[PDB]
Amino acid sequence: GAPATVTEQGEDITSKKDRGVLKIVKRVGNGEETPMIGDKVYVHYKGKLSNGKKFDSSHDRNEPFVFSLGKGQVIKAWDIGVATMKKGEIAHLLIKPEYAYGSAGSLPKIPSNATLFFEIELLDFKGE
Ligand SMILES: COc1cc2cc(c1OC)OCCCOC/C=C/CCOC(=O)[C@@H]1CCCCN1C(=O)[C@H]2C1CCCCC1
Repeated sequence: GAPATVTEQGEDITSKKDRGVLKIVKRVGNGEETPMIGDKVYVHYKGKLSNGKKFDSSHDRNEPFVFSLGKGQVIKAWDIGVATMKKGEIAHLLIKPEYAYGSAGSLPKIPSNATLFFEIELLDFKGE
């Protein structure tokens, strides 16, 4: 599956180089411009546990998912990963618990120490 592919061939985009967030670009975006901290960000995504046991999509709710980058309205991995993307890019992320929900998890949706997979499309970003 996609999660294994990202383990095999994904780029480690962490500062600490701890393989806690791994990325493959699956479709290239446009521009050199990528979002700065505080940017308003628009994505479609689909997510699961790497176990495959719970699943989640923006599509499910009709409309795009919208958040302020680097304001921890998301897990740290998204702040990190999204910030590396271009308008129009789709990428795959594999995330260790430390850049997601940690040893406390987030029951019942997320268990302790969970690895997460996401597919993310970056639709747009506007400045605060
Ligand atoms: C742990 O809680 C949830 C996690 C996730 C989805 C959830 C959660 O219930 C609140 O509900 C469906 C979407 C509600 O949307 C606004 C909330 C974002 C919560 C913060 O979530 C995150 O930061 C990340 C990244 C942005 C998309 C949502 N994501 C999740 O981890 C998903 C999760 C993905 C893996 C399968 C289970 C759901």
